[PDB]
Amino acid sequence: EKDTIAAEHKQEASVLLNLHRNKINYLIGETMARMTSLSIAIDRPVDIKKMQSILEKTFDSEPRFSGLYFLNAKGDVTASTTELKTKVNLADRSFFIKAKETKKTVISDSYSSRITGQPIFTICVPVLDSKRNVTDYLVAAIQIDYLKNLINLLSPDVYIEVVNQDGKMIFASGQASHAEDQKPVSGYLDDISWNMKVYPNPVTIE
Amino acid sequence: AEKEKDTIAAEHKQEASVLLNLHRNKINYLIGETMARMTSLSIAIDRPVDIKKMQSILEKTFDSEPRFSGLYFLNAKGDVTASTTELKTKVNLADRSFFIKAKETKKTVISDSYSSRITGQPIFTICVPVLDSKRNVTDYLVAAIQIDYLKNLINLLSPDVYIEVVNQDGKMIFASGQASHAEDQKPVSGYLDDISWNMKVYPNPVTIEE
Repeated sequence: EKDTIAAEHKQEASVLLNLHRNKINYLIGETMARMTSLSIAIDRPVDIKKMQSILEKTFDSEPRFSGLYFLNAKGDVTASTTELKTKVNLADRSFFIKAKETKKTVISDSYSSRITGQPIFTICVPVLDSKRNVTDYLVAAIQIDYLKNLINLLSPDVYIEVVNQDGKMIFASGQASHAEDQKPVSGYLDDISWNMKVYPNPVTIE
Repeated sequence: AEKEKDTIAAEHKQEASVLLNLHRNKINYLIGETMARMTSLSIAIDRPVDIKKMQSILEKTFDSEPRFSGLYFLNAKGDVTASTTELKTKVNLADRSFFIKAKETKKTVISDSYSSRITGQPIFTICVPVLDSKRNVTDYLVAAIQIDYLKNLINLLSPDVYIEVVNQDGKMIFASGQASHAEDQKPVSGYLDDISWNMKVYPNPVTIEE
């Protein structure tokens, strides 16, 4: 019968899945690339005043970001796009610990910014000296809400879910009613363990 | 019946759409990330630029990135002052359309493809003007990408499909696969994001099996 319109509704969902993952994968990889390039280009030893201006310039007009920060070896925030009320320290963060040990870039899961209270995930790049000692950290915090609006903006009338590897809702876009009786086409992102589920839309009057 | 040729054909077409999206994204990513890298460099450098430091930055950026033909820094005149490629002569690029537009627009430029003056290979470039305080263009970052790197990426993923990339003038940028696989097919087509190349993915025909 109209299994025909269903199968097509399904491949549309698949097409959407790849579009949206590609977008977010792109956003994450691009940010990583920006940070990596900053680390390479800035005169060493890092001058804090210069870093401060660079983060401001980079942060400027990129709703992508919750904030951009720079940390010292101890994990104190020493440069920041958000005016900081008190001293802030992120050495307790999972991504900080991992970044310190691996001396490699780290992407975090969603949490609530100590600095803004908003939900975010971060990209954290260790800055190394000549002897490959980790001395500082670039920290790029992305607003989860930006990703949500990004997806919503393109697929407002499909229901999509983003869930981490443990079932925690990262976010959803669109009306859940659309998912009734639908199995989702789904897949994980590249650099972060978030699973995206796109529900095909129902077969309607035709 | 004959209606099941239609059925298979439709799947072939769909697969063509799938490849169009997959392959465009790979190129869009390359271009976008390169723009982002170049822009971050332009912001992070301390004026007045030390050309030896710049040379070092470009080498480190270039290292292990088959994507790149080369990376270059230009003075305000278009002279190449730093180069990942061993230059045998002075090189000036001020005559390039991308240079002229970068200078005039004071914004990032993604060029059409052409034959590199430096390596003789097909390339296209990402050019980012470096501004001073009064927003005067003082220098240029230039990232030259190998067309053939893009062609070989695609051909290696989709060896059995014929795919064309073409500019607005109708110039073939590159093709991949055997043109014969396209006989009696309209391609599925679409543009890249940052440069107006159009990619055409041809559906494979319905074989005997069936």
